[PDB]
Amino acid sequence: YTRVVWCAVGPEEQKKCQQWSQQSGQNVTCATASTTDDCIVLVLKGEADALNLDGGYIYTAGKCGLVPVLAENRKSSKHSSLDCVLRPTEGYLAVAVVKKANEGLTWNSLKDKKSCHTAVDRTAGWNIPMGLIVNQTGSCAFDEFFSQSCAPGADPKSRLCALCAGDDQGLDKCVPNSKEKYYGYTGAFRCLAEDVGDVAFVKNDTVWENTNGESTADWAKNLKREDFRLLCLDGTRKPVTEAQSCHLAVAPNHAVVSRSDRAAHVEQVLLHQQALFGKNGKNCPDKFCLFKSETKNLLFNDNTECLAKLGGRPTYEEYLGTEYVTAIANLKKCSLEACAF
Ligand SMILES: *[C@@H]1O[C@H](CO)[C@@H](O[C@@H]2O[C@H](CO)[C@@H](O[C@H]3O[C@H](CO)[C@@H](O[C@@H]4O[C@H](CO)[C@@H](O)[C@H](O)[C@@H]4O)[C@H](O)[C@@H]3O)[C@H](O)[C@H]2NC(C)=O)[C@H](O)[C@H]1NC(C)=O
Ligand SMILES: *[C@H]1O[C@H](CO)[C@@H](O[C@@H]2O[C@H](CO)[C@@H](O[C@@H]3O[C@H](CO)[C@@H](O)[C@H](O)[C@@H]3O)[C@H](O)[C@H]2NC(C)=O)[C@H](O)[C@H]1NC(C)=O
Ligand SMILES: *[C@@H]1O[C@H](CO)[C@@H](O)[C@H](O)[C@H]1NC(C)=O
Ligand SMILES: OC1[C@@H](O)OC[C@H](O)[C@H]1O
Ligand SMILES: [Fe+3]
Ligand SMILES: [Zn+2]
Ligand SMILES: [Zn+2]
Repeated sequence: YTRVVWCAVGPEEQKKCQQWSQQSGQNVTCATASTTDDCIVLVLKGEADALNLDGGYIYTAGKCGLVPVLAENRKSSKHSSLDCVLRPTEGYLAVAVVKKANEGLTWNSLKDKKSCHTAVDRTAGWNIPMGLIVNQTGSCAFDEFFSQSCAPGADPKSRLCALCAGDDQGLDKCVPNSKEKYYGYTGAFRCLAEDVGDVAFVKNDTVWENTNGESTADWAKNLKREDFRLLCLDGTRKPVTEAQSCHLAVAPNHAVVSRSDRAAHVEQVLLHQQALFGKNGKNCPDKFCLFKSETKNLLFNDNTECLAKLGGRPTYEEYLGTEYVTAIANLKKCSLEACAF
């Protein structure tokens, strides 16, 4: 009962979880699902306790009663005096990236180019970029804006899945979990890295993390930031250092969600867990680090300083904010009081 059940999405996270489970003398245990949605279901049922989510899935979750608990927080130059765990969360920039070498490509010349998405329903990989394209286009036929794409979660037999590749054998094509080569921030960015697609929808941290020898993965080894460009809304191309003035929007940090009749207990065990395998714990670098997955953002993003406390005891709408909630609303009608299960 001081014991928490985590929901691991996919085989790779199942493995980083069972590892965490050992180091905890099992104050943590794992449930496994092949997709984030099933993970949400397991939690509803009470068969699992929590998982960390991109704001896109939180929205879904909140309709079915789960609640924000703790948020991922990364390093800041403002809000420095404050400890991490109490520090306000800053959010992240949803950017759109292209290869510099690919001149002329602009936000205005994207109809029919090739896209790389983190997955369906996520914030920077989907709901932000598609909400805009649907919204400037007057259409809902957004499945027809990109001749070809990789968008984990969409129907395999569709064009949206044409650009994806499955694990080592080209099995599990387009599944919305890391087993897919082009799944999530890094997959999506590799997708452009290797010139599979013309554009990629990821967060800003992603470009910086896999370039100029930061990633050490063989596909990111020789990647050099200057070879990339951000596409702005005013149809302009700025270096990746201008993220602040050339972003599509800022997004709510991913966060741990749970059931309300559970929140308090997930929180308590977690801060303790965080104190031990977190950024400066009795056992991170020696025995086990909760935020190290090796450039693969397994369970938590790899750039998490710590899981922060919230503040006003958010209800997800507030946690996600009225801007974002609407962006998601006008978009899902193209498919409002709800759940989704
Ligand atoms: C886009 O997203 C990127 C990725 O998150 C942001 O870039 C990072 O910004 C941080 C603060 O804004 C930089 O962080 C600090 O803390 C570290 C150490 O505590 C400092 O130094 C390290 O020094 C060694 C030796 O040179 C190197 O290994 C490291 O690369 C680092 O330089 C650093 O001085 C700073 O005080 C962080 O370094 C930086 N990360 C990278 C890879 O550049 C970026 O701000 C964000 N942009 C926007 C507009 O939001
Ligand atoms: C494209 O679809 C709609 C069309 O407008 C966009 O939503 C609009 O977003 C703005 C800002 O969220 C809303 O304005 C707000 O009004 C409220 C009162 O309702 C006020 O409290 C706020 O201060 C703010 O000014 C506007 O009402 C809203 N309209 C609708 C119908 O949602 C949507 O965001 C667009 N999608 C994207 C991705 O840009
Ligand atoms: C297991 O939980 C109890 C309660 O906090 C605690 O005594 C102990 O530190 C935990 N063990 C580990 C390895 O976290
Ligand atoms: O709910 C909100 C919040 O908590 O932060 C500022 C926002 O703009 C908003 O919509
Ligand atoms: Fe995200
Ligand atoms: Zn802005
Ligand atoms: Zn409130």
